[PDB]
Amino acid sequence: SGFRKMAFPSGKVEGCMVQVTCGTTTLNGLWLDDVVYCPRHVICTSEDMLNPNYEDLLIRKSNHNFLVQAGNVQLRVIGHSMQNCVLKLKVDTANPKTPKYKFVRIQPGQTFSVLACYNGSPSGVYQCAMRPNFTIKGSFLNGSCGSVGFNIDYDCVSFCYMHHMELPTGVHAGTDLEGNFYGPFVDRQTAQAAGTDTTITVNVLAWLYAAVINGDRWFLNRFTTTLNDFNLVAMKYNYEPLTQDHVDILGPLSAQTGIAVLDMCASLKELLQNGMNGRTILGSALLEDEFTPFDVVRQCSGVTFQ
Amino acid sequence: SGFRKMAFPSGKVEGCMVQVTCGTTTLNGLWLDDVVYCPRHVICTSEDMLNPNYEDLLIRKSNHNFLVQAGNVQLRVIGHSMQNCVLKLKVDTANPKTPKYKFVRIQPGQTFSVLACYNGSPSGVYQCAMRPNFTIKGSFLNGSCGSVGFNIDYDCVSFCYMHHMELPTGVHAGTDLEGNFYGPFVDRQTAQAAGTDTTITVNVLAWLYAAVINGDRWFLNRFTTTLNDFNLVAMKYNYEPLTQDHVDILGPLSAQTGIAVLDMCASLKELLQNGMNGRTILGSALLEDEFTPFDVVRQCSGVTF
Ligand SMILES: CC[C@H]1CN(c2cncc3ccccc23)C(=O)[C@@]12CN(S(=O)(=O)CC1(C#N)CC1)Cc1ccc(Cl)cc12
Ligand SMILES: CC[C@H]1CN(c2cncc3ccccc23)C(=O)[C@@]12CN(S(=O)(=O)CC1(C#N)CC1)Cc1ccc(Cl)cc12
Ligand SMILES: [Cl-]
Repeated sequence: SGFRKMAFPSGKVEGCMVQVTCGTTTLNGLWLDDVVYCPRHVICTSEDMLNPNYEDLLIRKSNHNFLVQAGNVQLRVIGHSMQNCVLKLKVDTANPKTPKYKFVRIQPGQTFSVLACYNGSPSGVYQCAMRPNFTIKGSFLNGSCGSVGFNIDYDCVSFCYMHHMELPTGVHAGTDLEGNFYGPFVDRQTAQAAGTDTTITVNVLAWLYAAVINGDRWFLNRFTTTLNDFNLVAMKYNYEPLTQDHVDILGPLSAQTGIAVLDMCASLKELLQNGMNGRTILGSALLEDEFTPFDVVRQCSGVTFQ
Repeated sequence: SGFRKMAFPSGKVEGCMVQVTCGTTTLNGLWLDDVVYCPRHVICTSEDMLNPNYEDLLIRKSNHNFLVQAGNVQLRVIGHSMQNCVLKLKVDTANPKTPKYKFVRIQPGQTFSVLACYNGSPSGVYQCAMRPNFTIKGSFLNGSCGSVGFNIDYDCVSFCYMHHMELPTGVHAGTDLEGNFYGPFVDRQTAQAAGTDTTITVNVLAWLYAAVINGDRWFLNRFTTTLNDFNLVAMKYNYEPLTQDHVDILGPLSAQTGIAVLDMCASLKELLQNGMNGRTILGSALLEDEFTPFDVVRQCSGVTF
């Protein structure tokens, strides 16, 4: 029993974190095999960030201008290249701790673990979600760029995020491991702001199913709804539209609890209208949206507390 | 910016988890040097759990009755002993991944990371606190016994909890690594319940400081209070009494924000008496009490391991 915001064990990723230095800038890098991946903005000054010409800044750099430190060992850079917004530094040593891995680009609503790092040293691990506005609500200080997000379904690490920037509202932006930003963001200090964010409806429904599995049903009601009427109501509370894909994805949680997806949608419509009236759901007074259907199945018992 | 429930990196602990089997029971063990630590209830059957005589059950066991598996390797047990509610299995191989470590017993209000494990394989990591009633609000299913809680200081892992049991209210109970239970619990299938819990006041104050550091200031006010008047309010809302030690501990946060501890106590008093009025603090509609003053300082400073 119980339900917590649970991150994947970070050991496989800790063994890949290194420090990358270029001039007076130091940030984190991810060392997989003989390549170190890091944000290309490591080659910029503060002044460069207004209108950086990355190709022009990079052509003036040699391999020996990049210092890579893994623990207390200095790695030798033997090649460099830029791929989108990521710098790839070829090193003379393959990481002996390289786990089995993949690079995966995720969609809004998907969750992942973040291993926050400073100076190539891991400091903490936490769970987060890619928001519908393509930002993440992380916890990152200056020096955390290059920290990565990942999932570890089975013994394979799927890297999905590399940290690049903090927006004026205190939320965060970054790229996949091929250097493509999530969202319309750029690694340039422009007028960039997070777009209006919305609640991840499919995740709130998954978390309501988690509460039922854990033994709570106070929020259920005798009503159902059509998908269209549910969406008309949801959008009035800044909730994302629920699609037929989301209904299909909720199928196994619907079967384990005996509550049809549209029946759970009617419960969510009522909670949006009434609030909780002094009650909590899984120890929260707000409707939680950073647990996916997959996360609930991963954590919860396969047996409902009826 | 940002404030999350953050756990310590779990790698040093992952390298210590093993599976321990005795008969038809399988649970997790902690392998440090040549000893594997696990709950002594691994030697019990379902019927034995009803009223176990652990010394009598243990004397009938040989070393070869314990199967220890580390990854895909079978470790050979060469000795066994009991220390309080923990079984110590001496093995023929020292763990090559043993980190620098200590066994520490924590006090209520202190937080730690839990590495949830099943069949000797780590599944997830989360943060929690030792409640004033000595239970933890964990997330554990059957097979999680032997999972451990810990903190890290530089390169040293301080192991503080080993999981043993789930109570009827869905909360959890366990021991330190010397096998002493936190709370008035016993390792037997008998009627046991979590006592009435209280809110960890010093931790709520620490989290209010974290909200100020992050830009949430709406709850601040011009008022102050005495420690005695604050405690008269706190007792009425099932909050733990705030001591001069707690005030001293909040000093490094009181100086970094310019808000005196008793000034923040006056904000907490008004929050208790009036509520949040539709507002949230760090994305929460409840007053969060599972961040210690040290956790706030560490997350707002970037301490590494
Ligand atoms: C090039 C250095 C990075 C570092 N950084 C940060 C990353 N994570 C956490 C941080 C927390 C504190 C301060 C910096 C943080 C960034 O946002 C920087 C620096 N900033 S900044 O200082 O204006 C950012 C900010 C605002 N608004 C003050 C928060 C411009 C910029 C523009 C594009 C990109 Cl891709 C990165 C960056
Ligand atoms: C001997 C097996 C352990 C396993 N366990 C569990 C540990 N964590 C999470 C679990 C979640 C699901 C079921 C078991 C859980 C326990 O609480 C057991 C089994 N239980 S029980 O099944 O009656 C407990 C319960 C209640 N109330 C139904 C939850 C008796 C008992 C008594 C003393 C001790 Cl030290 C341990 C235990
Ligand atoms: Cl995805």
